Amino acid sequence: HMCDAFVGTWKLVSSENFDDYMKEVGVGFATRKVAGMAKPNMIISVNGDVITIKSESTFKNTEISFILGQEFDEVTADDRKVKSTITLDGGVLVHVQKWDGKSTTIKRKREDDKLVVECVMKGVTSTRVYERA
Ligand SMILES: O=C1C=C(O)C[C@H](c2ccc(C(F)(F)F)cc2)C1
Repeated sequence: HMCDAFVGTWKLVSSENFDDYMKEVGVGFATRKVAGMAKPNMIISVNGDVITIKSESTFKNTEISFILGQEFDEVTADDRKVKSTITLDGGVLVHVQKWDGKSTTIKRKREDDKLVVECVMKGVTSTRVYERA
């Protein structure tokens, strides 16, 4: 029951500062423009200890499956090959991605009826708000 309140199908309803976050990460112009238009569906499910997070959009469909605390390989939507570890910290899913000596953290939290995603690269934060689909 670890992630019960995350499970479901969620739709993006607002984004702030995502272009600047992508620039800080190193995403190129064309990818930033097309990715920034997307209104993804995020689908979260749990089966035993395995959590799956799928993102479906016009830009790209992504899927990760993982066990908390156990590092895995991830190919991001912008085509980075990263090493990821996801943990639960006081009810917040904390996702760290490491590649080329760099790091970024994505936090996913339940707040009221929303799922709030905060993406941080050094000093730059982006907030992406989802509602139930
Ligand atoms: O779970 C998530 C929910 C979001 O709203 C966005 C996050 C994300 C960050 C970065 C990228 C990029 F392509 F920029 F790396 C793609 C997606 C992933």
